Amino acid sequence: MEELFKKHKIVAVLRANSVEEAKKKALAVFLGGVHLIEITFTVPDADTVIKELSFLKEMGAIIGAGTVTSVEQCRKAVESGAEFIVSPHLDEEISQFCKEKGVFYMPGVMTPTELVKAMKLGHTILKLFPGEVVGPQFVKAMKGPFPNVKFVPTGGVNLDNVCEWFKAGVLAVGVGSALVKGTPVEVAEKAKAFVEKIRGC
Amino acid sequence: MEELFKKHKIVAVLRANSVEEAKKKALAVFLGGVHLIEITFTVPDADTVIKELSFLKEMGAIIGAGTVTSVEQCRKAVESGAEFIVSPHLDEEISQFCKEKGVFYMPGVMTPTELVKAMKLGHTILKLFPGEVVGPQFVKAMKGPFPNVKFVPTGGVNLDNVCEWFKAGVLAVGVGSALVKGTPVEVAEKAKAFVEKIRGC
Amino acid sequence: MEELFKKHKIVAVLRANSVEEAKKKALAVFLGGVHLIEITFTVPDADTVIKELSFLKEMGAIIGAGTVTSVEQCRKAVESGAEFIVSPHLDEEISQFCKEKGVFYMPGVMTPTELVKAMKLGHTILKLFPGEVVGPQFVKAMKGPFPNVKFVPTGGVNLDNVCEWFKAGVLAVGVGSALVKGTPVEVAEKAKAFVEKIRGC
Amino acid sequence: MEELFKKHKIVAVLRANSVEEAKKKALAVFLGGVHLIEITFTVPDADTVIKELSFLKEMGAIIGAGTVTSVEQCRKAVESGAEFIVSPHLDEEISQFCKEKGVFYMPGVMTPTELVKAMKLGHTILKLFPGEVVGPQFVKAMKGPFPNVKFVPTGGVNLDNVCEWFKAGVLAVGVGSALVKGTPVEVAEKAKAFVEKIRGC
Repeated sequence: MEELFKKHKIVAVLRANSVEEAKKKALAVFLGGVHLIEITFTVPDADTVIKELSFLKEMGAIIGAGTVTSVEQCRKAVESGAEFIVSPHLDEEISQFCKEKGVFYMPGVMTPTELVKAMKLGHTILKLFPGEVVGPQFVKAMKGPFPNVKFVPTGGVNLDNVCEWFKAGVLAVGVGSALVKGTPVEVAEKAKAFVEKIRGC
Repeated sequence: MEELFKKHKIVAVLRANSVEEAKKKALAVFLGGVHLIEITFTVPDADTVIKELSFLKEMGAIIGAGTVTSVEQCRKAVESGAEFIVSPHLDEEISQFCKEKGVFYMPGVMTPTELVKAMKLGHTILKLFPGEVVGPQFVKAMKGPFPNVKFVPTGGVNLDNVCEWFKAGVLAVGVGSALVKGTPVEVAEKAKAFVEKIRGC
Repeated sequence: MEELFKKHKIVAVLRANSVEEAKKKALAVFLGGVHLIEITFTVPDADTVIKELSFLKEMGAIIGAGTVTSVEQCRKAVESGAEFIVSPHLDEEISQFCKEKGVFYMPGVMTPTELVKAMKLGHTILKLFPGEVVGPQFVKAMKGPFPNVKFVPTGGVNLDNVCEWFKAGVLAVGVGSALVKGTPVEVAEKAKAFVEKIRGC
Repeated sequence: MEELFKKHKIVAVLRANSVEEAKKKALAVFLGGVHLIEITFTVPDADTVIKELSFLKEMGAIIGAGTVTSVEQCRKAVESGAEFIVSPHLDEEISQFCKEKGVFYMPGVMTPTELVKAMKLGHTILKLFPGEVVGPQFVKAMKGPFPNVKFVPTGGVNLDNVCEWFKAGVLAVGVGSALVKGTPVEVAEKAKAFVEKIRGC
């Protein structure tokens, strides 16, 4: 919550077509050292997944919602104990709800107009969605006008350019394809590799 | 109309400085196998071109307007028999008019905020304008959050990356520079080459 | 003011952490041939810098504000004699104020929706912020639908791609990193090199 | 003023045929590290140049008159804010005026008789005009009889013999040809080179 991102520096975008696979991959990413977990609403019955994955919170894993394009999804997420509200949106009706309920909300911005709209809405952290399209040059160029804004470029991140994002000055990263593809053992091994690589640079 | 795009898979962006050249290039692209035709309003007297090019509709060619940045252009297009309303806009006043009149309207979106605004407005198909700037990675990255959205990346498409767009999962493509540059014989030959290349992959 | 850009073809983005360094770098860029100067509000006491740098106006140097994300910054800039109001914004409340006070205002746009919104607001010149992310292909692709729009791609410009922007058809360029980094002698030498390179192509 | 010479160790003899060129070369020499500036009255409207170049005083540049062969030029210089009165003269009517008004006055002496006349007039600092004709041997030979006299040999100084003057024991140097010839960028570069060379030895 503007402090755990600087420590863990990793957010997991788990996208599964089944509930059991989603749980087995959340366990896999956690055992790899990925403490922060984000549950995409594209997973069938994401609210059920979040509610029944509450056992992982005690061991030091922070789980939250993802891709919240409606206020009903936001309410189902907050009522399920989710500690993040992540959307590709810049919804004014969801940010206000999150501020009223005191839950963390990071919006997805791709243009300076969206950036300044979110800044005026009260948010400092932002989601750089997409990440590969804008590239590492976006954060470097935007550091000037708004040095206080911290970016989490989820999407299009792998072992090749994971260190470039942190060199450019991003607070944390979000991996959804490289981290959450393959068998649970492979997923855990790749999460451990990502954590070690980020700790190296 | 959400069905012919899956079949023809090609939309022609005809940009001519004269009416006669526009007609001669529309005939050229049709004879190359390009059934779907889109008339840009930048052409002088585009409404006249659309009205007088009605003979091509009988032989199996679907013609429509392009670059409709005003509601007066939309009304002139629909009154001229145009079956498409294509804009780089995300105009709320034009989408509502098209829904009221029951004509197809595909908006141009470049950011996730525009994408979700168009989705909430009622549109599933979208125009990826520009295409070369975003690149083939945009559709691949965006397939996750919104799998139902189908993209038509008009702009910056040639024989080199025409198959990459379809591999990434785009419904159709829009070519305006490679297809509609040169003599009418060359234009027809390039349209045939594009059709054959797309049929190959 | 839609005429001096075609002549000077260079705008200097001066970003300094101190007032004296800002003045010493504005003098350096001017002596390099950079007549147009833009003062970023990120510099501490930018209004004081603009007010006390009025001696440079007599010798043929046009100075203006930059990164104006509020109307109070706009009023402080216009009251300080600044001849430009430059923002990464597309603020409707700042454009109207500039039109009322008759001062030049160039907004920053990155998407076609922002482009058409600014065009409908009454602006023809635009700031292509960021520049390196969009690349030289953006202006070439966008020349079609809106040939009347003139672009000033500030950001991500160096000696390697300075001629490519002008070949693509941009009215002027804005350099803030290559031009305004180093000692004042080095800054003046690099400004002279930029001016000579642009005059060459 | 008998203290800043020991620190800056450089005086700039700016000789320009136009006011704007004089200002552009004063800025160039300042940006090269030449804090002390001397304006020759041979420049057309030298009083106007001195009066309108008052903005440079705030940033740490000390400007003064030069070649003051009349008391009217002295009064125009002091009324214009000039902090030096430099003449090839040994005028008794100008030294008395400078003493009465409390402004610094360094006379130009070439012979021991002129040296002792100036010493009896009350001046310790002296201008060794010309410098190349007398050579570095003059100061070395004259150090004996009058060790308290400090010399500023303006004229005939370049990078070849700049260190020889300081080795011989001169307080400061005055460069008018090597420093103030060429483009403003070249002038600033040569001023920086002179400053670095003097700091080296």
